[PDB]
Amino acid sequence: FDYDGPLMKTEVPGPRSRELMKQLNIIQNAEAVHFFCNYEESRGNYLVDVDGNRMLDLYSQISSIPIGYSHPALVKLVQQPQNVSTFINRPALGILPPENFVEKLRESLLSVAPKGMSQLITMACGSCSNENAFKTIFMWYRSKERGESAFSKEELETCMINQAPGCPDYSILSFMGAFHGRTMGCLATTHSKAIHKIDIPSFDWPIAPFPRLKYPLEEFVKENQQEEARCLEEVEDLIVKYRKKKKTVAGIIVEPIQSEGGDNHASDDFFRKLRDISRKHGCAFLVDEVQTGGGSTGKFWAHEHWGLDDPADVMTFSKKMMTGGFFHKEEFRPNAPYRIFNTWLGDPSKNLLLAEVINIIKREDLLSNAAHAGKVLLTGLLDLQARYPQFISRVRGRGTFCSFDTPDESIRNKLISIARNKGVMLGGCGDKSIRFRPTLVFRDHHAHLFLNIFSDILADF
Amino acid sequence: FDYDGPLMKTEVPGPRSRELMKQLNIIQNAEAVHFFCNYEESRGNYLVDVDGNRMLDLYSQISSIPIGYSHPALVKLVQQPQNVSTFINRPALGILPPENFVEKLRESLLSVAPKGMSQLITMACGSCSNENAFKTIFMWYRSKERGESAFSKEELETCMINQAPGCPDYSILSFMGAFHGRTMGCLATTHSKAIHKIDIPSFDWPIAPFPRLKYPLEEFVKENQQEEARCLEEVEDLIVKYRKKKKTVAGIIVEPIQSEGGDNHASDDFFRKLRDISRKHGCAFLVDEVQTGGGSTGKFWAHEHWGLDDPADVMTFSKKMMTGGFFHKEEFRPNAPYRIFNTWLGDPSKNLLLAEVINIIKREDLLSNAAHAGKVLLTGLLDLQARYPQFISRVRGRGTFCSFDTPDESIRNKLISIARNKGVMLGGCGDKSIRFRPTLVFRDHHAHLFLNIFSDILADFA
Ligand SMILES: Cc1ncc(COP(=O)(O)O)c(C/N=C2\CC(C(=O)O)=C[C@H]2C(=O)O)c1O
Ligand code: FES
Repeated sequence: FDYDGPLMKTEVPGPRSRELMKQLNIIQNAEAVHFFCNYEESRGNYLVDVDGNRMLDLYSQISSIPIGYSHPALVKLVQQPQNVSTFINRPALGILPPENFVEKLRESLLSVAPKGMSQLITMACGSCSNENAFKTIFMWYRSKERGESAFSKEELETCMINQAPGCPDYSILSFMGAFHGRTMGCLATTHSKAIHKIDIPSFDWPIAPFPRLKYPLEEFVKENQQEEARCLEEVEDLIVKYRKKKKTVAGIIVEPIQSEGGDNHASDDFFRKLRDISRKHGCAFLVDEVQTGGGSTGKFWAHEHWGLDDPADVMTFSKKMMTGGFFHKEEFRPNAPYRIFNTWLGDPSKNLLLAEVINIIKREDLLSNAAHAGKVLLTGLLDLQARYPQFISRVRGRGTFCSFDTPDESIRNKLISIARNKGVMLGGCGDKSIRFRPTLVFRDHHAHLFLNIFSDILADF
Repeated sequence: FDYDGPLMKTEVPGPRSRELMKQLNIIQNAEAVHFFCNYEESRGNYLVDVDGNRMLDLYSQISSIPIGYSHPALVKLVQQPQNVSTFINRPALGILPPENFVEKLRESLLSVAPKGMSQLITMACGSCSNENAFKTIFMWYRSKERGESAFSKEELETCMINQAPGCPDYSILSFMGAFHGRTMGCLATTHSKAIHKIDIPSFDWPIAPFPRLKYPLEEFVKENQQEEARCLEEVEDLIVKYRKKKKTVAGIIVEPIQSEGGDNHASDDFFRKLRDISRKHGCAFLVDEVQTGGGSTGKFWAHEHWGLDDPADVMTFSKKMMTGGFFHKEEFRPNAPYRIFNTWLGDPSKNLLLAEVINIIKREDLLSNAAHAGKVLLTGLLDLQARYPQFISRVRGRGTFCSFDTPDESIRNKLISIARNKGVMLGGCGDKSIRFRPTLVFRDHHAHLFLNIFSDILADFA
């Protein structure tokens, strides 16, 4: 189930990784590779590289490994002769689903449906989840504006040549700092880093400011309240402005916590008010839980913290859920087939794994565990913040979804590199932030393992 | 390895499928579902449904199953205890690849690299393959324009808010009848059916006509070279037209054989001439082999029939290749990391399957078989086109990648329902066409078996 603690043999990346990285660099730009891994020996919270180093993984493959490496319940799943077909016979799910398709969804995604969302469509990643959510919303908004009336074949002629009115000028509203994926629709709503965006054609869609909170939160209540109201007002202005530009906002997309943009949090009150604005202006409210979903904030979906019976119209997911997809309200159900469609629509082998994952999360009480291990981790980070204010500021988090800021990008990268050499895998976000994305089997004792290591690092820094 | 004939028991969809379909229709529009399947009992070319029916599968999951259902070598893979980790520990490939990642690529995709393309990036589907091919092309074009100089301050600031100059107004040129995927970039180059495009915002990019060939090819040689020539002229006119409208064509995307648009073919000469038009105007030439790739035309990539040493700059693939991705020339390699990137970049579990799949295609010479069994197929249809000219016209194909047209939509659908009830599954492209997408273990006698069944269907048709 897990190892005792990290065990380091070489610097990271070590010689075998550098050689493998050299080989990979022949066929593609491999500059992003951190090191090469031995997934066969990785277990629980621990990632093992090809040089025999064993690191406590607080990054979890960009927050996509739900219950650790080589989990024995998932090993057993694959060993079962009845499951071999799921792995070698991949169906075109939208036309030829396998027999157990509904029953496996009942054991997995449907058992954690968000409140008010009866509909579910599966997708293979977070980008095509969000893209097909955009299209679902565009179709819903046009269906609002046309009744009753069928497809005018002026629309049917124009749409084949990328022309109005068949191809409308609707917009999706998004937030500075957002990250929603990399295909060209998602990218327009992404506003994280210049390197993600530069040289790519885009859409003229409204971009709103995301609240920047001041820490400690308990000393800045009035100012954080004012900041959020400012952002809410600008959101509303943009909807009216782009309505007058004939670029009508059909939906609003937001992350419950902005990840790649620098772990930007906002109050539950902000999101409830934003959901209200979306309803008021007839915009679909699209909540992207690709990164916050799967339980690390202490609830299965992070938007559950908002306390709403009607939290959103559409909610997209991926990563920890193994498969992508989106839940939505019944009124967004497409009237006709083949409008939301592609070859694979996910992968039933991922659903097979996800049903066992969800069963482990529920039986091992891992939502409550994440709330607890996260409080322990955050308490420790606040302690380190008080002891090393020249290095650590803006400690923040919900559940294990935690982060802090360092002085600059150069310092962030040195600390990550040292921590890796001391047996801890960390990830970055934003300009200068260090983020924590532990798997759901991260325990309070793993928090202490990290904090002790980081204490000695900051002492010697 | 295979059954030796269809085995029917009910109409299709049978009772259990209709029940499963009603259940599924509760949580999503299920109007597209044909029937539910028992893949555990499916074998080779035969798809078994939940009502016990066994049909000859000439659609192969929209042309995505490479070597038939439940192949014993793929079965033998999943049962190796060394491979368990591969299925349950999915990495973020761009940052933390597994130890065997490069070698498994050598065993698989790299051993079928097209001519002139040393670079490879993997992706999970055909849509993000083409999307990232587009972005690779846009980055390369801007790199030409800016030379070896850094991003400007104004570019870095305006790209964050969707504005020029950071976000250029480049275009990708595509063809009518093209299908390149459903995400919003892909969709703007797709021109297949109106039901794919309506109510979705798009890009003002150039759309060129694809040549509509008259058949028999024997009889219309000069009409067809004239048709192909004027299409080539409109392509060139659009590039010139969009450069002045400050929407410079950075690349051209085309399928070697259009699929979803109605199985539109064109001569090898046409693609060679289009290849040179692209180069001549400094456009990247992007060849979409998502559907044609994998060997069904008798060569692993369809474009291999063109006989070029420089067939393309970028080539995307998916479906039969299990994983997606794209090959490209070295000069298209991104200068900096994190520009072409996402969490998974495919899936090592698919690479593990593809390596065994590619070994079997070579060891058992399935490319020859596809050219051969495709000939028997196409020969048979031509005979049935002669004996029934009121139903079947324009019998075309390359390898097993064949199609034909019917008078109208209703006869198309009726023939498919009849044929499926008689034990053979066919797909349909366009408004009134019937296509053949057999797996690569489809053989001589599977041709004949379909031919004999469709024969009797033909003799009893109203
Ligand atoms: C809220 C959210 N929405 C959509 C997506 C898109 O999913 P896919 O990656 O499956 O297409 C993601 C994925 N997250 C990252 C991808 C990435 C990169 O540089 O591409 C850096 C990661 C990061 O979180 O910083 C995401 O977190
Ligand atoms: S776009 Fe989601 S897997 Fe290709």
